[PDB]
Formats: sequence, C-alpha cells, structure tokens
Amino acid sequence: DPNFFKMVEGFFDRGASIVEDKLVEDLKTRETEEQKRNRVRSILRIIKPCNHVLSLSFPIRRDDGSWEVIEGYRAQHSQHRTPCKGGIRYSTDVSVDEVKALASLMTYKCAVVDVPFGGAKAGVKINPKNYTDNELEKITRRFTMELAKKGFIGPGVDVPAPDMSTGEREMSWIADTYASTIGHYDINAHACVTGKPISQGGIHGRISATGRGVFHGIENFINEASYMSILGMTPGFGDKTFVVQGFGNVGLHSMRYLHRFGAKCITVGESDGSIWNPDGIDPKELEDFKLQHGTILGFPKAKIYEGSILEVDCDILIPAASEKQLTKSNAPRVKAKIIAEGANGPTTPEADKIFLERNIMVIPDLYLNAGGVTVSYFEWLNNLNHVSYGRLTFKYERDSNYHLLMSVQESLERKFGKHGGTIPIVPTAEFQDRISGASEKDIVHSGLAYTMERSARQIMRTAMKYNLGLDLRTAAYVNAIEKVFRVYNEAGVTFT
Amino acid sequence: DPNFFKMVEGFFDRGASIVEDKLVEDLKTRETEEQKRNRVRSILRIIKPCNHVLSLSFPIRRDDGSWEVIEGYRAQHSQHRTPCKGGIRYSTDVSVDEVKALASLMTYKCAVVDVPFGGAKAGVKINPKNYTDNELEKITRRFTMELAKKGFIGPGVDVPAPDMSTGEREMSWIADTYASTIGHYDINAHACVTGKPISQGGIHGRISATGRGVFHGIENFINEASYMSILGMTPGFGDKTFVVQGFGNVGLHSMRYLHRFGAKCITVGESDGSIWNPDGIDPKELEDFKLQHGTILGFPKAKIYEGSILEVDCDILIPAASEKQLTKSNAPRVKAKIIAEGANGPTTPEADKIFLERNIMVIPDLYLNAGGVTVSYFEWLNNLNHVSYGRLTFKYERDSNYHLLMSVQESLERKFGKHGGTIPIVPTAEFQDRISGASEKDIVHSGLAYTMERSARQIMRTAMKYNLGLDLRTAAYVNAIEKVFRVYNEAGVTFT
Amino acid sequence: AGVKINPKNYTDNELEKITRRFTMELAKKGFIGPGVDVPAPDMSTGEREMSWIADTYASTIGHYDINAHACVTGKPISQGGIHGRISATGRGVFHGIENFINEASYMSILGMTPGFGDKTFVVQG
Amino acid sequence: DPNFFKMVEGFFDRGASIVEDKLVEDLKTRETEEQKRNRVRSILRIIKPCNHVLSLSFPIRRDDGSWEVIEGYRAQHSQHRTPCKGGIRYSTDVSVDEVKALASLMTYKCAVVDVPFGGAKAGVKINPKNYTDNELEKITRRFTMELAKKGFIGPGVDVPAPDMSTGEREMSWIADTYASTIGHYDINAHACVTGKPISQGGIHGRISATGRGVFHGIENFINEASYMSILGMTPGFGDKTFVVQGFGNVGLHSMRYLHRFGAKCITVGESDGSIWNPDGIDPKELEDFKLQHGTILGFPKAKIYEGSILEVDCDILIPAASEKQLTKSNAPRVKAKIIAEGANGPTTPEADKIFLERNIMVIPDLYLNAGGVTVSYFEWLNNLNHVSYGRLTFKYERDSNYHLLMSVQESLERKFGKHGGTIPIVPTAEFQDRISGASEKDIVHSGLAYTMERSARQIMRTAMKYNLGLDLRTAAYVNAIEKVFRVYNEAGVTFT
Ligand SMILES: NC(=O)C1=CN([C@@H]2O[C@H](COP(=O)(O)OP(=O)(O)OC[C@H]3O[C@@H](n4cnc5c(N)ncnc54)[C@H](O)[C@@H]3O)[C@@H](O)[C@H]2O)C=CC1
Ligand SMILES: NC(=O)C1=CN([C@@H]2O[C@H](COP(=O)(O)OP(=O)(O)OC[C@H]3O[C@@H](n4cnc5c(N)ncnc54)[C@H](O)[C@@H]3O)[C@@H](O)[C@H]2O)C=CC1
Ligand SMILES: NC(=O)C1=CN([C@@H]2O[C@H](COP(=O)(O)OP(=O)(O)OC[C@H]3O[C@@H](n4cnc5c(N)ncnc54)[C@H](O)[C@@H]3O)[C@@H](O)[C@H]2O)C=CC1
Ligand SMILES: NC(=O)C1=CN([C@@H]2O[C@H](COP(=O)(O)OP(=O)(O)OC[C@H]3O[C@@H](n4cnc5c(N)ncnc54)[C@H](O)[C@@H]3O)[C@@H](O)[C@H]2O)C=CC1
Ligand SMILES: NC(=O)C1=CN([C@@H]2O[C@H](COP(=O)(O)OP(=O)(O)OC[C@H]3O[C@@H](n4cnc5c(N)ncnc54)[C@H](O)[C@@H]3O)[C@@H](O)[C@H]2O)C=CC1
Ligand SMILES: NC(=O)C1=CN([C@@H]2O[C@H](COP(=O)(O)OP(=O)(O)OC[C@H]3O[C@@H](n4cnc5c(N)ncnc54)[C@H](O)[C@@H]3O)[C@@H](O)[C@H]2O)C=CC1
Repeated sequence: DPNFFKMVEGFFDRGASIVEDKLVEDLKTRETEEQKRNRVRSILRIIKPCNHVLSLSFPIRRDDGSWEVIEGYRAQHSQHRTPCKGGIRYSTDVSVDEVKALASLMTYKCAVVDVPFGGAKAGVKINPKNYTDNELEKITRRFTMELAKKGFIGPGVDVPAPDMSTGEREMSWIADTYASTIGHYDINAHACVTGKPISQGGIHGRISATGRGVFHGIENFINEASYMSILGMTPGFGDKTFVVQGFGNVGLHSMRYLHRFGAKCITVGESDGSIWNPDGIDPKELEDFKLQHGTILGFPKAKIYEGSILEVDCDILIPAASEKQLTKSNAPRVKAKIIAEGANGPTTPEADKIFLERNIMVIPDLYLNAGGVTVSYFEWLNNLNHVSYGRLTFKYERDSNYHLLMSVQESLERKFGKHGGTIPIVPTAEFQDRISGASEKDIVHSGLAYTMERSARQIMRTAMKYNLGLDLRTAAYVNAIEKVFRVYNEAGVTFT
Repeated sequence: DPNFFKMVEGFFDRGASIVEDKLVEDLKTRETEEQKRNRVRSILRIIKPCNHVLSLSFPIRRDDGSWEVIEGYRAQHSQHRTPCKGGIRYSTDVSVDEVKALASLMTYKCAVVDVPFGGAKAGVKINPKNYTDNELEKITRRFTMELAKKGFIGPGVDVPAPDMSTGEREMSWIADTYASTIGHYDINAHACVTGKPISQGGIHGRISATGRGVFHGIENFINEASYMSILGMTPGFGDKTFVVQGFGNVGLHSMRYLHRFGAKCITVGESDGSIWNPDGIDPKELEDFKLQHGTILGFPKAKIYEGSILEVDCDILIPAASEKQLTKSNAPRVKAKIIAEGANGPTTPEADKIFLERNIMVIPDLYLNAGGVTVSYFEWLNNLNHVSYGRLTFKYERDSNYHLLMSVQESLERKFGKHGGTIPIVPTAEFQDRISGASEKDIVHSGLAYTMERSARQIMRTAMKYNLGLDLRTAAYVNAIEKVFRVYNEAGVTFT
Repeated sequence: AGVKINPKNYTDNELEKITRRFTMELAKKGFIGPGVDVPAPDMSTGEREMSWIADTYASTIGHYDINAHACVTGKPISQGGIHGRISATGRGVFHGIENFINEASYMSILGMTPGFGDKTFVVQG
Repeated sequence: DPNFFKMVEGFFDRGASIVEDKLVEDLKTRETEEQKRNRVRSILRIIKPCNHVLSLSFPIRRDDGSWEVIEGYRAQHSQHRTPCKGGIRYSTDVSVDEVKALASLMTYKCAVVDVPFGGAKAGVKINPKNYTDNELEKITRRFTMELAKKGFIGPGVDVPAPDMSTGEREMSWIADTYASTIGHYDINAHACVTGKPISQGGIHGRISATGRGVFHGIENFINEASYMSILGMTPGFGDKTFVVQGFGNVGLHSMRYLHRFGAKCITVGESDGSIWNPDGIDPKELEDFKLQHGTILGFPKAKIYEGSILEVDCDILIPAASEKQLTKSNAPRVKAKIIAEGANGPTTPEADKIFLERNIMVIPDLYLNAGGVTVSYFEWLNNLNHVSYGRLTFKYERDSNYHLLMSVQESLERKFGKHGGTIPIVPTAEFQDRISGASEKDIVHSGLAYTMERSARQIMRTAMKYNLGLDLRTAAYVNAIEKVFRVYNEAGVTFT
C-alpha cells in the first residue's frame, strides 16, 4: 500500500518523539536546554537513513546460449557497529526501497537482542523457479564477485545470510567464491557468510531455531497474565489454536515446534490456496506431501479452505509469508486475539491503530524474528575460533564433576561412615547427560532462550515505564534508539 | 520534461537499429543468421545500462555546531575499458537518473575521440552558495573517503574531474585526502584526479581547452560547404554572430576563443537575465564586472535583453548552461541556423525532429564537449610518467636540428662554394620557436586539434555511408556503439 | 608517546583536530595497529582521545581489518571498553599493598602492624 | 620397494571399493542409480591426487665461501579444509613422490581424529650432519622466504611442523623470518608454525605427546579382549615386552612412557646397530650415553644384538625409524603378535596380506601417529587466542567451587546441625589439584586421550559394520574417505 520504507520510518519517529525528552536529560553537558534538543534531533536525523546502497547489473549467459541482465541490490544502514548483516532475497518484487527498509530493521532488531552487528539486506530481481541449478549457481557466483570487488562482502565488513527463496546451497556457492578469489590469504574466509551447510562450517539448529525464537517469544508473554488478563485469555499452549500464513522455514518449523507442546493448528495458507481442518493438522504428515506433491492443496487429512487465512477464527495468527500481508482494509476482521509478526512487517501503521482500539496484542517482528540472528552470531564465532565449542574440556569437566561428588561422599562417610555405611553420590538422569559440559547443540538451545527472555524483560519494563499498554512495537524502538544513540553520541559523531 | 535517462536511451536505440544489420555481417561465425542477430541484440542489452551505482549519506557538522546530512551519488557505466571517469556536480537538482544518464554519455564520448576510458559521473545534493569554504572542504574530504573506502576512487579504477559548480580547489582537496590515507604507498597517487592546480600536477589549458574543443569542432564543419550549402551559409567566423547560454568555463572560454577570429557575440544569458548588444560584446570587459559585481546585469556596454537567449536571432546558438534547455515548446522558434550543444544534452528527441524538418545543423555534445576529456587524458599521463614532456630532449633536439642544417649548408657550399660564397641556412621565425622540441603547451594545443579533426572525419564519413544528412547525432552513436561492441564481443562477453 | 602541548590552552575542537592527525601519521608509518602497537591513556588524556583515535584508524585503514577496535584501549564502554577501566589502576595499587601488609616478615622490620584500619596515608596529586 | 606414492594409493582404493556402495545410498538425488555411481567415482578421482606441488632450488654460500645448490619440495594435497599442515624433513632420500605420499596421509589422518586441517609435507635434499649450525640456519631462513614468497606459508594457508632430522630450533628460525618480513602487520604471525620453543609460543608436551598418542592408542585396544582373544594375548602392559626401531622423538618418548606402566623393553635398534637385553632396558639410563656418546652401541647394561630388530621375539613391535622398514621378504618372520606403525608406512600391501593370514594385529599409522597433530592443533589455537588457557578464571573457578561445598555444608548442618555438630566438606587430594580449573598441561593431557578413544571407537565400530576383522587399516580409510567426501559433495565440487 504505502512506501514500505516510509512505513518503517513513520514508526521510528513514534519512538523518537517519546524518548527525546528523557534522552535529553541523560545527555550531560553545559549546553542550553534547547541546544541539547538540537543535538539529539540532529543525531536522529543521521540514524534514520541508510549510508550505503549499491545497485548493479550483470551480464550472464544462459544454458540456451542467450544472455540476459540481472538487477541486484545491497544496502548497509549503519556502521555504528560492524560487521553488517542481512540476507539475500531472490524475488521479482525487489526494489531499492524494500531493501533500504529491511536493512533498517536488521539494525534495530540486532540492538534489541544485543548482537554486535549492523544492518544490511540484498536483493535480486529474479524468479528462481524459471532457472536451472546451473543458472542459479552462475548468477550467485557472479553476484558475490562484484560485491567483494567493491567491498560489500567480508568477515569484518559485511556478512550475508539466507532469506526468502534461498537456502544453504546458495551459501555454499558464496563461500567457495570468496575463499577462492580473495579469502585465500584471509584466515577467516569461511566467516564471510552464514547459513552454511554443516560440513562447511554451520551450526545445529541453523534453521529450526528461527521457529524456536518465535516460540520462546510467545512463551515469554503467554506466561504472564499481566497482559493476557486484558486479552481475556488463559496461559497455556495446550489450550491454543493457531494458523500459519505460508510455509517458509518459519512457517513449518514454527508450526511443528509449537505442535510439540499442545498448540493446535487449524489451517495454513500458501501462495496458491488455504486449507483448514478444525480437528487439527499434523506437520510431520505435511512435509510428506511437500516432498511428493510440492503444494498443500490435495492433502487428504484437511479440507481446502476458501478464503484468506487472515479471515480465520483462531487464538493466534502467525503471518510468515511476506510483509504487507495485513492491511487496514481487513484489519477490523482480525478474528484473533494475538498476532505474531514472523514476516518482516506484515502489518501497517493503521492496522496498529485498529489493533490498539480492538485491544489486540501484536508481537513485533523485532524481538520475534531475532532467532535466526543470534544463531548466525554463533556461527560467525564458531568460524573465528576455529574449534568446536567445549571440545577441549569434555573429558576434563566430566571427571572434575566426578571428583567433586566423591569429595562430598568421602567427607560425609568420614563423619557418619558406619552410621549408614557407604553413601553413593551419583548423578541424576539429566545431569548424566550434562556432566561432560556443553555441546554446540546445548549452547545454541540455551543461549537463544536466554537472550529472548532477557530482552522481553527489558521490553515489558519500558512499556510500563511509559504506559504504552499493548503497543509493544513502540516499546521496542525506544530501547533500540536509546542504545544506537549512545554510540554515535559518545563516539564523537564523526572523525572529520 | 522526460526521463533524462530514457531520453539518452531513446537515442542509443536509434543508432543501434541501424548498425545492427552491418554489425551482423561483420560478425564472423557459423551460427544461423538469426542466432547472430540474437548475439548482437543481447550484447546491446548489456551495454545500455549502468553496472554500478552508489548512493550514500553523510553526517557533517556545520560551523554553527549543527549537523545535517548530505546525499551523494557515483555511477559507473562500463568496465569495457578502465579507468572510468566523470565529474563531480554540486547541485540541488541531482538525482540517480541524471547521474546514470551522464555516465552513459562519457562512455560513448570517450569512444568517439578514442580515449581509453569508461564513463562515470558523481553528484551531491547541495547548493555551494549557502556554505562556507570551511564547510565545502569538510564535505569534499569526507565524500572522497567513503568512495575510496568502497573502491570508487583510484588511478586505475576511477578518476574524477571537475563539472558544474566545482573547480580546481575541490580537486586539490580530493588529492590530499586520497594521497594521505591510501595513496601513501601508491606511486601513482596524484593520478587519482584531474583538473588539479598546476602546482599539484595540472596541465596548461586545463580549462580553456574545453572552449577550444568547441571551436576546433565548429571550425571542422564550417570549413566544408558540403553542409553549409544546405544551411545557406558561407564559411568564415569573421562573418558570424553567436550567443551564449550561461557563463561556465565553457561559456566564457568558448566565447573569447571565438572572439579572437572575428566571431561576433551579440548577447549572453545567465541564470538571472540576458543582455544584448548587436554592435558586439567584449569578453575581456566581461570578466571585469564578474570580479567586481558577480552578475552581468549592470554591464554598461550592453542592453539588458528581455527574453530567453533561445529567442535571439543569430547564426550560431551555444547552449552551455544546463541540459534540457531547449525543448519542443520553443524549438520551432530556433531563429538560428546551427546549434552547438556544449551543455550535455540541452535538446530533445522531438527538437531533433523539428530541427531535421527545419534543416538545422545540430552539433552534438558528443565530439563537441570532448575537449575537456582529452586534456584530462594528458594530465593523467603526465602524472604516470613523472616527468615534464620533452624535458629530456630540449637541448638534444635543438642542436640536432642545427647540425642538420649545417649538413645541408656545408654540402651545398662543397659543390658550389665560391659560386655564391657562403650560404647561410637558418631557421625561420616560427621554427626558431619550435626547434628545441615540443613543450607541454604545444603537445596539448596540437593533440587536441588533431583528435577533433580525425574524429569528425570518421563522423562525416559514416553519415554519408548511411545518408543521415544533418542527423549528425545518430552518426556519432553508430561509431561509438560499433567500437564498444567489438570489445565485449572479442572479449568473451563474461569470464564466468 | 608524547606531544609537546598544554591541553588547557586549546578547545575541544582543536584537541580533536590534533589527535585525529597524530593518529594518521603514525598508522601511515606502521606504529598503530592491533598487532603491532596499541596506545592507551596516560597523563592529561582520557576516554575521549581514545574515541577519536579509534574512529580515525577504523575509518581509513581498519575498514577491512576485522580487529580494528583493538587498535586502542581505554575506550568508552559503548565503543568496546571494560568495567573498571580506570578504577582498576587504583585497585592494583591496593592489591599490591595488601599483598605486603599481610606479611610481618617485612613489617616487623619497619616496626609496623598489619591492617589498613590502622594506617594513615597521603596522596601527591 | 614399490612407488611409495602408489602404495598409499593402492590402499586408498581398497577403502573406496567398499564404501562406494553405501556411499551411493547416502547420496540423495534424482539421478539414475548408475549416474550416482559416476558422481562418487568422479569425486574419488579428485581426492586421490595432490593439488599443489612446488620444487625449488637455492643458491647458498657456505662457510668456506663456496656456493652449492639445494633442492626443496612442498606439497599440498587437499584444500577441502584449511590450513594445510605437514612437517619439514631433512634427508638425502627426499623425492617428489615421497612428499606427495606423506601429504596424502596427513589429509586422512587429520580426518580420523577430526582436526580441521588438510595435508602437506616438505623436504630438503640435505644431510644436516655435514653442515654447521651457521649453515643450517642460512638454509632454513632462505627456504622459508621462497615459500612465503609464493604463498605456501601462513597462519591461514599452510603451517609447517617438525619431522625427521628437525626440531625446535628450525621452528625458531622460521618464525622470526616470516614475522620479520611479512608477518609484521599480521596479528597472527606466530601461528605460522608449530613445534616452537616454549618461550616462542609452544606447548607443554609438544614432543612427549606423540609417544603418548601411541600409548593411548595401544591402551585403547589392549583393554578389549574382543580382539586379543584372537591374538591369544591377555590385557596388561605389566605383562608385555616390546622393541623399538630407532630413537627419534617417537622411539624414546614412546619407550619411556610405556616403561612407566610395566611394559618391558628387550631391545632397540638404531641406524648403526641393535642392542638386546632380555632382563630389560632403562630409558632414563639410555638418554645418558646419548649425551655422552651419541650412539647406543657401547651401552654397558645391554648386549650388542646381531640382527635386525624385526627378527626379535617379542609381544609388540614398534617401527619408528622410517617407512618401508618391513617388507614381504621378512614379514613371514614377524615373531611378534602386534605391530604398531609409528613410522609413516613402514609396512606394505603384501605384508598386510601376510599379517592377515598370520592373524597379526597391525595398528596403522593413522590413528596412531595422530598425537603430534592434535597437540599442534592446540598450539595453533594458543597463538590465535593470545592467552594462556584458563588464566582468566583460575581464581574465580577456584572459590566458586569452594562456595559450592559451603552451600552443601551449611544446608546440611541447617537440618541436622547439632545431630553431628559441624560437617566439614573439603576436597580430596586430587580435586585439590583440580579445584582452580584447567591448566594447559591438563587440557593437553586430557584432550589427547579423549580424541584417541573417541576415534578408535568409530574405527572399531565400522570394522564390525563391515567385518574387516584385523584389517584395521582399511577400517580407517573408510571413515576418512567418508568424511572428506561429504565436503566436496555438499560444497558444489567447484566454484567455476
Ligand atoms: N572448510 C573449512 O575450513 C571449514 C572448517 N570448519 C572447522 O570446523 C569447526 C566447526 O565444524 P566441525 O567442528 O568440523 O564440526 P563438528 O564439531 O560436528 O565435528 C567435526 C566435523 O567436521 C568433519 N571433519 C573434521 N575434520 C575433517 C577433515 N580433516 N576432513 C573432512 N572433514 C572433517 C567431520 O565429519 C566431523 O563431523 C570450526 O571450528 C572450523 O574451524 C568448519 C567448516 C568449514
Ligand atoms: N526464512 C528465513 O530464514 C527468514 C524468514 N523471514 C520471514 O519469514 C517469511 C517466510 O519465511 P521465508 O523462509 O523467508 O520465506 P520462504 O522462502 O519460506 O517462502 C515463503 C513461502 O510462503 C508462500 N507465499 C509466498 N507469498 C505468499 C502470499 N502472498 N500469501 C501466502 N503465501 C505466500 C510461498 O509458497 C513460499 O513457499 C518471509 O516473508 C520473511 O520475511 C525472516 C527472517 C529469516
Ligand atoms: N605532489 C606531487 O607529487 C606532484 C608532482 N608533480 C610532478 O611534476 C611534473 C609535472 O609538473 P612540473 O613538471 O612540476 O611542472 P613544470 O613542468 O611546469 O615544471 C616544474 C614546476 O614544478 C615546480 N617544482 C618543481 N620541483 C619542485 C620542488 N622540489 N618543490 C616545489 N616545487 C617544485 C616548479 O615551480 C616548476 O614550475 C610531473 O611529472 C610530476 O611527476 C606534479 C604535480 C604534483
Ligand atoms: N565546466 C566544465 O568543465 C564542463 C561543463 N560542461 C557543460 O557546460 C555547461 C556549463 O559549463 P559548466 O562550467 O559545467 O557550468 P558552470 O559551473 O560554469 O555554471 C553554469 C553557469 O550558467 C548559469 N546558469 C545556470 N543555470 C542556468 C539556466 N537555467 N539558464 C541560464 N543560465 C544558467 C549559472 O549562473 C552558472 O554560472 C554545463 O551545463 C555542463 O553540462 C560539460 C563538460 C565539462
Ligand atoms: N613472541 C610472541 O609474540 C609470543 C607470544 N606468546 C603469548 O604467550 C601465550 C603463550 O605463552 P605464555 O602464556 O607466555 O607462556 P605461559 O602460559 O607459560 O606463561 C607466560 C610465560 O611467558 C613469559 N613471558 C610472559 N610475558 C613476557 C614478557 N613481557 N617478556 C618476556 N617473557 C614473557 C614468561 O616467562 C612466562 O613463563 C600466548 O597467548 C601468546 O599470546 C607466546 C609465544 C611467543
Ligand atoms: N619425530 C616426529 O615428530 C614425528 C615422527 N614420525 C615418524 O617417526 C619416525 C621416527 O621419529 P622421528 O623423530 O621422525 O625421526 P628422528 O629424527 O628421531 O630419527 C630417527 C632415528 O632413527 C635412526 N634410524 C634412521 N634410519 C634408520 C634405519 N633404516 N634403521 C634403524 N634406525 C634408523 C636414526 O639414528 C635417527 O636418530 C620417523 O620415521 C617418522 O616417520 C611421525 C610423525 C612425527
């Protein structure tokens, strides 16, 4: 509907209009009260826009011998903290304005969850379905060169990741290209990209984790009646029904990772049609037809559903397909109590207005889609430390804990001894799984759940400081802006 | 009026529609006749667009302590031949589309006059008049960094030059910035930029030469009745009156360098008003008020002229102010026989239609504004060879020619001798000026006049090969396209 | 390092135009870098001057270096600093004293008894 | 006897002939069954050969003023995973084919024990004994330059280590040379080489550990009657006699590190003669004459033994001198039950045939000489993390464990208290040594023993999956090949 870039920009102001006041008070100086206001406002006029944008065109030769051109983009929003990150989106609806927007979000999202990165986002006007695997690989390996050739790819400057219509392959084709032209002498060449296969430097839960970040976000608000008492809902996933808008990696892995804890799906909607079954749907069964058919229309254990998922009665609505999915023309027909934006700005500033009036909890992209980022932060480290986590200590930490329990056992016996004879001090079931120390699978699962809780705590803490009620979205930007700001300010806005 | 970028693009097609046929015949291969046509058309779909475009934003602190942001652009059209060049334009009417357009021209212009460069063009949304000399220098030195910081400035990749609202200062501020951050270890750091002051590696006639390129272009068609017989005009500058649209470096130095050979100016028009005097105008006198007043309104020896210069009766119309100056709304009122585009596409595709119907000779930007390029090609060399031209031979070449004349004298005497006694063989007046060899002032003056004639010869030669008559513009693109094409073709369109 | 200068006589817009120029010339000659040489604060400096050195190296040379913010220490917290950056020097002093006062092996010579609750001290500057 | 390079190559096939079948099944795709077979076979035709080989020659000036030339080699086998490693061998029997072979092994060995490195190996036609310490240092420091000068030395590309006829000195001369020409600006310059002295970035147990890797390998099969029931032997080192073929760092430190646990040596053989004493031999006493005499012939507490060590009756035969030591001409006279190849392919494909027929357990170089690699993996890390392991936590981890025991003590007292008064919970003896956390000496000792066990577990696990019985050698390659393969496959075999 509107300029997707200005939409995001319209939000950002809402947050800044608010923090401005307190933000001036924090600022310590001898300036006039108004001059301080002109310091902060000036900085905020620097943060909002993107600093670097690159638009380029490719000659490529097809399989049939004919050439065509390709249009590709790559934006960097903020250099307050490097590297910069973002994904590569293959799509025909790519545009400079969508890229600049999404770049801005990655900058604020990363500040919500305290990961030391800036924001970027790429794009390619292309539809992969129309091209082979020998043409998509001849594009990607050429896209990578031109950027590296101009300083937009690198372990320490900019780091791409997966996004719509990409996967691990495309990341395996970027790595070999950088590492085999420039990275050869760089000891950190495989850190140029995340989302890689396991055999190329990846991480367990690379993709499942996004879905889990969603979950651990929901689980971190459902556990508080402080807000569900407003909604008129009771905590518990065994009591909830949800629907999904599209099957990305978010839609599936968010779906099944819910299904494990009693959350019932009732329908799902792809780009080609919805399908509904009030008795439930089995995501395991769903992957089955996707390998045998490609689409969900034709699934035997569900009824083809006529109408938009957005018009389905449910308890939680998961938009995961694409931004702009929910507008003011249909917001009044939410038919659902919570909305969880797993889709990079599906809603609108108006919808937000509707959903405050209707008392609808909307979970923002921020803090909700920040799972796939932290993980990619753990894959960037893994490849800078050149070692599996904990490998060095698995055997040492294992028995160090076994010599500890013997020091309890033997000191206790020492006093009572014969009183009860010998007192075996042995692990439990789960500690026996965790006695050798942390494995990557465990660091990941935990670090994620930790960050998410830590952050929501900071979010809900300011929403009450300012009494934003359900307007969580604004509650987030305030934290982001408040952090980013400190960096430019303390930094001496420029080095000129 | 229209998309300045598409305008240029609409032209480019006109030329390609024509050369296509012959271009296929030149192409040697075993493909089918149609397949060859799909080879050339595919390439032509690669040439037309720009390959790299960069949009960036700057935080800068003013003198009053307040920050503002600045929007800057830099396009590279073609890498068929490096370095890439183009100027830096300071103006508030800067836009991505103007930059991409002008970049394309520099690519074709440089191929008309056979200089081994590609095309670029920069821009900055700014009005210098509103800023100090301590703010313009704090912008420029920051603009330079960000680009170099991303691989768009360098002796061997990209080389900026002056353009509207800039000069030698700004080039003195770019050099010291590159040479003092990156160029330190590069032996060719001062070749990163042209248009420099003399004391920093410049060239005599740096700026006057553009005006002269104009002249030597006109002089290379006025000398042929083959075309002025159509116009109904007689050769000779002592017989011509001309007007000028704006006083850049083109408007002045083109004006006075004409005045030397009997070409009479009757008016001139700045951004603030025209001024007309049918008895003539003295450009020497004109620089006088410009140092004492700034504008031409108020000049005592000319009458303030009410109306657009474009509505003045004359023999030659020199648009030099800015593109788009002459459109279809006023083209029918040309009131002039020749037009000489010293202004980067002042006219339109429609105007061209009008001016063919009216039998009006239009001299294209191409081949006409290519003076300031060749010179900048001689300044890039001067600074790669690290020596004044000819210095090594001035004394050797001087007497070598003096020992030659003695070998004539002494051999002649040897036979006749007493017949006439001694036979002094001595230089003339001008050879005595040219006996020591070429000085930079002489290489420049000559190399320029040479190229220009060589090129017009190739231009008029194809215009007759295809019978384009007065449509010189299309006659140029055909040569350009025909050259550029050979490069992509023979090169193996890509290295992927 | 060193600079013949008295900061008190200069503004904050002149001290920052010095520092950012000092940094260049050295880096320009191989005396600043994460792996070659690393400056820190000393008399008459602080965290500001370290915030002006970082942005200058990172914005000319460090751009491609993944370790650009390691070129300097004493930075502000928001630029890669550490808790107790400055308080710790004082504490190092303390933990040094505390590590000899705890031994009569030497205070028996001095004729003093262990214990800070029993001591008076003075400070020079 | 045969082409040492083809020998290794003949093995590699044996393993690939086997895994091929299962390897195709793992491969998931839509290709034809035969096409998949042509995918795997093609890859296996890529793995087997070495990718880079460098042969170079040096002019060096001796002490007597006379020059001579030197021939040096450096091979890199696989770039599937960088850095590449291998040692520098000074010897007159160096050849391109020996280097390519050994390089291949290092590639497979490193995959057995899961260290992220490839394979390399160097060489120099030289006999150190004939040259001074001022000539060997003038060679080494020149060898290093030429390679670095061509991209074969570096923390992130290639990393040399010690081997036959070298030591820590030569590594101290390589470091100062790289760090003082190229490494100056590299923060990781001391990671260019391993095997360094302690004061230059080395590790405790640098060299002793190889011997221990041997031990921990033997100890990991002797502990299982599953295989010694075949051999007809009983577990226990206090019950075993062994002999050693040469005194490298392996022969000594493997010998004494056995002697600690009741393993009796009966003879040993150097390049100049054997020596036997059935009552035992004292390795401490053995270092004594080596400092006072150089050779073992003349040792008072042992009888000079006439004949090859390989002809000695024993229980375990440790070849440590040099490859090819045991052939088919003498294999039938093994006179020993287990053989443990600490010597980079002492045996042959035929001997293997003999030793399967004779039911002789042969422990392969792979998994047995992989001690000196893991350690060098811990020295490469130490020097990338720029810190002693654990330093940061010794004091924190120490009392954190002391505040833990008080939380047991105080909670127990809290309930029982007076029942038994105070209940001192204090460490044991050894935990008091391990309460402050891990020191490098402890990480090393443990990490080594861990890896070795983990790996043998994987080895014996597949030998039973395929029923290879005693043919452990083939059981190893299958794992290696199975790992390496996944990397090329998932990687998109090439980036072209
Ligand atoms: N191409 C490269 O340089 C890559 C290196 N790595 C390294 O591996 C670590 C993370 O992954 P891993 O620890 O490997 O995964 P991991 O922690 O699950 O265990 C190692 C795995 O990598 C494979 N592997 C190990 N050594 C190998 C070798 N020499 N050849 C072929 N495959 C081998 C094994 O199949 C094993 O499953 C990082 O510390 C990084 O240094 C990881 C990915 C790519
Ligand atoms: N996949 C990821 O790693 C991440 C995804 N996201 C967000 O999650 C959303 C979905 O996940 P992705 O894997 O990125 O996408 P995806 O690559 O899984 O594709 C989305 C799926 O939804 C369907 N779809 C597309 N347009 C639709 C429409 N208008 N209505 C209904 N269904 C439609 C398509 O069939 C497609 O298979 C995206 O929009 C993206 O913004 C955000 C961060 C990371
Ligand atoms: N900063 C730099 O490195 C520059 C070097 N040059 C060099 O000069 C040549 C072109 O210009 P020139 O030949 O110099 O102009 P030129 O050919 O007119 O004669 C040399 C001029 O440069 C000045 N000059 C010569 N040596 C000088 C010195 N040691 N210190 C100060 N000024 C000096 C003199 O005033 C003289 O007028 C090029 O070959 C280039 O190598 C030119 C410009 C800048
Ligand atoms: N100056 C150069 O080195 C080159 C200039 N050109 C072309 O020549 C033209 C003029 O020369 P430059 O020195 O670039 O410009 P300039 O920087 O000399 O400025 C043009 C002058 O014309 C006047 N003017 C501006 N807009 C006008 C309008 N709409 N109507 C009438 N007068 C106006 C202004 O007062 C200004 O002083 C430019 O448009 C440019 O496209 C092309 C190549 C090189
Ligand atoms: N030349 C270099 O840059 C080297 C640096 N190292 C550093 O040391 C660590 C590993 O070895 P260490 O921890 O040193 O061994 P370590 O862990 O046993 O303890 C430090 C030892 O290094 C020596 N040492 C420490 N600081 C020193 C200084 N300023 N001058 C002279 N000698 C000093 C001491 O004798 C001490 O025994 C690595 O983290 C690495 O960063 C190690 C070897 C060479
Ligand atoms: N030393 C090391 O770090 C490593 C050694 N190895 C293997 O271990 C073996 C021995 O250890 P290194 O220290 O490398 O060798 P080394 O440098 O200790 O020398 C081997 C010793 O064995 C003796 N010897 C040489 N040729 C002999 C022959 N034909 N018969 C009997 N004795 C002979 C020599 O006197 C020499 O002192 C080598 O062959 C090598 O392949 C493998 C990996 C690492």
